[PDB]
Amino acid sequence: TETKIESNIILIYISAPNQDEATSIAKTLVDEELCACVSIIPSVRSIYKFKGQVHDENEVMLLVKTTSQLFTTLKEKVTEIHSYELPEIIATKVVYGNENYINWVNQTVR
Amino acid sequence: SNIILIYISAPNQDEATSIAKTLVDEELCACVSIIPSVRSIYKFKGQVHDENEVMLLVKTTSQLFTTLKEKVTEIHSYELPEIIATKVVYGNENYINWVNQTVRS
Amino acid sequence: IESNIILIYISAPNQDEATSIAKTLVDEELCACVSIIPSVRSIYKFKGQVHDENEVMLLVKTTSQLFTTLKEKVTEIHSYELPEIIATKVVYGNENYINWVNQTVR
Ligand SMILES: [Cl-]
Ligand SMILES: [Cl-]
Ligand SMILES: [Cl-]
Repeated sequence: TETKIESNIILIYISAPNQDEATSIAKTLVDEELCACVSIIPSVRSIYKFKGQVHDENEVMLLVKTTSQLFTTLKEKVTEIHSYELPEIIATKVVYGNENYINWVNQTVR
Repeated sequence: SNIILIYISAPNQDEATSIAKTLVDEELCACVSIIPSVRSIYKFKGQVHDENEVMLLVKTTSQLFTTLKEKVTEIHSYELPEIIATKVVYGNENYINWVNQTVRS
Repeated sequence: IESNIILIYISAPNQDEATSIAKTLVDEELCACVSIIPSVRSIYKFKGQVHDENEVMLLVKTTSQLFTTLKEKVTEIHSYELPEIIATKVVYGNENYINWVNQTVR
């Protein structure tokens, strides 16, 4: 059985400097119903150039599941509370999903 | 590119591995990357939870999404599993050809 | 309206090669940043048998315009004969960060 509804689901990558902040950010977004769930990937290394030098720092990655309709409200909350001056908040589109899960995300969020 | 990347969550390493090997063996995907030690945060009956999970990243073709979804729903211990796919917009040609030659049609 | 930023998954056999690949791409300005996930298991079929090997995953952030050049660099330096270089679309992001990626790449 083919899914018979469209997907309005997005998957947002948000980075954080440590597990403590990743978790407090994820619990806030869930509690305030700005997302349905978050998966936190530990122990990630971040490589980037700053003032001409290559850096290698540790980070934690959040994968946040929500609806396209909530992106802007979620983005504003994250930028309000994030310890970084310029955090990484980037959405990808869920093109296919199991129909029951698409419905669950839509019923769970605001 | 007709390639998709599917995120599937599992409650432990044993089930993550048996799911991944079934999908690979039955040619419903070309490969799976298993990320260990992931934390799942979600609200249940009004309370916020923080539980362990293991994440599968499955690489396959858009044409196989539905067949793979049905197989996963058949064998997954969860009543409502998470089977969500994103589109691969670009890839190296040799890899795209390999995925297409590996999977069932 | 959707953004021009992509996120590229690239697999590598160990942490040393993941890191040298990422530093080369960052230093040569083919990407703005890379996130490296350690300790991944790779499951695949080869000659009829299912294998389970260690791998390391790079998530590379860059612009759609750079995909082909970045791809050619990765295929030049990667130890695998057939690496995995697959892009997904960033449909939107925080504006300051989308601007930063676009200003950081060459
Ligand atoms: Cl900062
Ligand atoms: Cl359940
Ligand atoms: Cl090879």
